[PDB]
Amino acid sequence: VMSSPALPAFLLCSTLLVIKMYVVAIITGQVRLRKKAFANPEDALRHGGPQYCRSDPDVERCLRAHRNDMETIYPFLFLGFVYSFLGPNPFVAWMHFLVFLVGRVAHTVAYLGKLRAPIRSVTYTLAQLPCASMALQILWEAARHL
Amino acid sequence: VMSSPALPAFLLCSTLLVIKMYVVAIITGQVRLRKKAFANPEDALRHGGPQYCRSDPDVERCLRAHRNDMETIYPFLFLGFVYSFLGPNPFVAWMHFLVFLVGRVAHTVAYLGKLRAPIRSVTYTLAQLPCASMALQILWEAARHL
Amino acid sequence: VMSSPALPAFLLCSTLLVIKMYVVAIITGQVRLRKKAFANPEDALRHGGPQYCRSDPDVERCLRAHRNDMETIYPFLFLGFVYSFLGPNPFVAWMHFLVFLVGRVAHTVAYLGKLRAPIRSVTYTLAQLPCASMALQILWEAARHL
Ligand SMILES: Fc1cccc(Cl)c1-c1nc(Br)c(-c2ccc(C#Cc3ccc(C(F)(F)F)cc3)nc2)[nH]1
Ligand SMILES: Fc1cccc(Cl)c1-c1nc(Br)c(-c2ccc(C#Cc3ccc(C(F)(F)F)cc3)nc2)[nH]1
Ligand SMILES: Fc1cccc(Cl)c1-c1nc(Br)c(-c2ccc(C#Cc3ccc(C(F)(F)F)cc3)nc2)[nH]1
Ligand SMILES: CCCCCCCCO[C@@H]1O[C@H](CO)[C@@H](O)[C@H](O)[C@H]1O
Ligand SMILES: CCCCCCCCO[C@@H]1O[C@H](CO)[C@@H](O)[C@H](O)[C@H]1O
Ligand SMILES: CCCCCCCCO[C@@H]1O[C@H](CO)[C@@H](O)[C@H](O)[C@H]1O
Ligand SMILES: CCCCCCCCO[C@@H]1O[C@H](CO)[C@@H](O)[C@H](O)[C@H]1O
Ligand SMILES: CCCCCCCCO[C@@H]1O[C@H](CO)[C@@H](O)[C@H](O)[C@H]1O
Ligand SMILES: CCCCCCCCO[C@@H]1O[C@H](CO)[C@@H](O)[C@H](O)[C@H]1O
Ligand SMILES: N[C@@H](CCC(=O)N[C@@H](CS)C(=O)NCC(=O)O)C(=O)O
Ligand SMILES: N[C@@H](CCC(=O)N[C@@H](CS)C(=O)NCC(=O)O)C(=O)O
Ligand SMILES: N[C@@H](CCC(=O)N[C@@H](CS)C(=O)NCC(=O)O)C(=O)O
Repeated sequence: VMSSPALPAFLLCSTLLVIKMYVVAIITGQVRLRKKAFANPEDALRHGGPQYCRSDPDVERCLRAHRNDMETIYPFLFLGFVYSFLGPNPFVAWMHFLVFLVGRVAHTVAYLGKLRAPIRSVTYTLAQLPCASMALQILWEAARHL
Repeated sequence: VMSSPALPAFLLCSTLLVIKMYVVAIITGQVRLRKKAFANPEDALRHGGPQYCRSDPDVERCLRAHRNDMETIYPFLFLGFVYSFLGPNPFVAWMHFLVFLVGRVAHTVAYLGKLRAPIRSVTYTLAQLPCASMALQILWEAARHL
Repeated sequence: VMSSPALPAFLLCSTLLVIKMYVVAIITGQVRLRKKAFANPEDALRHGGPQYCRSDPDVERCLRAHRNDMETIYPFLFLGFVYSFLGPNPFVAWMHFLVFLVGRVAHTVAYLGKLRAPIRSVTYTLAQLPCASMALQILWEAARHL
């Protein structure tokens, strides 16, 4: 973990976000059980009958939050890892990772909590900023080593 | 690949799981063709007419299996890679990777094979256990190097 | 970035593809706004009323393109990174990465541009070829170091 000064901070933030995604998955299952809304007939028959194989708006919302996480957190896992080895200023790197972590946690809260628009959208944009920044820096480093 | 004793086992299991995901993608395409159920009008017109731009329960099932793979296998690719470099006991590491591999292969079999509930759900939980374990260990390593 | 001769080319192609995914996300948002088709009631109420919480075929198409990217580009991020450290011929490695990059950019153009079938499908197959190749090579390297 000491292979570069920014790496521990990256690994802390990334792993917290992976755990946060696992939390969303758990919540999704709990909502399916509570609302009796299952995607598979075999699940529905286990949990009350075939009429419970149905969509539910809260379940769909959970799925959207989880999908948005996959669209954003997964690229961060790649970009942040690579960026950690490019010798960025440690404090600047810390700020990139912290902005992403705070933005993404806020995003899930805003999504699952049904907060008014554009609160969720703002948190999405906020978290994308450090990702865009890291992507550009990686582009320059890669291009210049060709 | 010899940069840490656990790494070869990790790379074997991870790559098999990526290949397994590719298999799911291939199956999905085959089901679309067999059931004549396409997501795009251009595809439908190529394969029999506009009435074949339609949903199908078997196609939707394939998509759910593939999505669940992305929700679980992708985090494993990150966590298992990092975990491999934290000097875990080689046999303990092997068991983490093997439980994930077996659990995930079983999950796809249970999903696509339409096995009774909660067989699929149990395999999901089983495979998440080593991921949770690795995530916590990474958290501790990262936090302590801050 | 100089830890292996193929790594800079990999990092260039991967980061361009991550940026390309961000472009798809931006396009998706623009289409939602233009077509007034939102997934969340809170979004719809901010942007004209509850009747705009609705599906739209162009939005759904954008989501499919983005999902297919996650199904293919994310595994490439893993496979290409590992493959870069296995000492492949630099030119051969370059060709693997370039075929994937060109295939995937073409895929998004074919998908969002609604090009006739099977143009999109061909680009998908084309880009999967270097991924399959890298996966097999990693399997052999991992297996032989067990
Ligand atoms: F585009 C959409 C498609 C579908 C559904 C919705 Cl709800 C929308 C949507 N409506 C609005 Br109004 C926004 C919006 C509004 C504002 C910002 C920012 C921002 C931002 C500005 C500055 C910073 C900072 F602090 F870094 F400088 C951060 C975020 N993002 C997004 N998005
Ligand atoms: F929650 C849901 C939401 C939607 C649809 C469904 Cl079908 C469900 C659902 N119904 C049941 Br009953 C389960 C369930 C039941 C059991 C276990 C375990 C487990 C487990 C226990 C011990 C181990 C071991 F071996 F490591 F100790 C492994 C797995 N997981 C899940 N899930
Ligand atoms: F299977 C489907 C399911 C759902 C919807 C659709 Cl639209 C389809 C589908 N219909 C056709 Br016809 C194809 C198709 C046709 C051709 C190739 C290739 C290829 C290929 C061959 C050689 C190379 C090369 F250059 F490397 F040698 C590359 C790609 N892929 C796919 N796919
Ligand atoms: C990491 C996971 C974060 C979970 C945050 C969940 C926030 C839920 O918050 C709740 O949401 C409800 C709407 O769903 C509202 O009715 C409640 O007022 C609100 O407290
Ligand atoms: C909303 C889209 C705006 C793009 C986000 C701004 C990203 C800024 O990113 C910056 O780019 C500079 C030039 O490449 C680099 O020198 C900096 O290191 C980098 O932080
Ligand atoms: C890695 C990919 C694993 C593919 C496992 C496919 C298991 C399919 O198995 C089949 O499923 C059918 C229901 O779909 C059942 O009707 C059949 O009895 C069963 O044999
Ligand atoms: C279903 C949710 C239960 C969580 C899964 C159990 C994970 C146990 O994981 C364990 O955690 C310990 C304390 O952090 C560590 O010392 C061990 O190395 C680790 O294996
Ligand atoms: C990286 C992102 C690539 C974006 C490529 C967008 C291609 C859009 O291309 C447009 O598509 C329309 C159908 O949607 C057609 O009607 C137009 O003829 C075509 O120019
Ligand atoms: C459409 C499915 C066809 C599979 C794609 C072909 C992948 C070829 O991949 C090749 O495999 C050889 C044997 O493992 C290796 O020696 C080569 O290094 C590798 O490039
Ligand atoms: N797949 C996204 C692409 C754009 C995006 O990520 N938008 C942000 C800001 S509005 C978001 O929070 N989307 C909600 C979601 O993905 O469900 C979508 O459909 O909205
Ligand atoms: N996205 C998941 C979140 C929870 C989850 O992954 N559940 C496991 C155990 S029930 C599963 O196999 N889900 C089936 C699926 O994702 O389609 C869901 O909708 O179920
Ligand atoms: N999830 C895919 C699995 C197979 C696949 O990726 N097919 C390619 C070639 S036809 C594709 O472009 N799919 C379009 C899509 O994923 O929406 C699907 O439903 O089609």
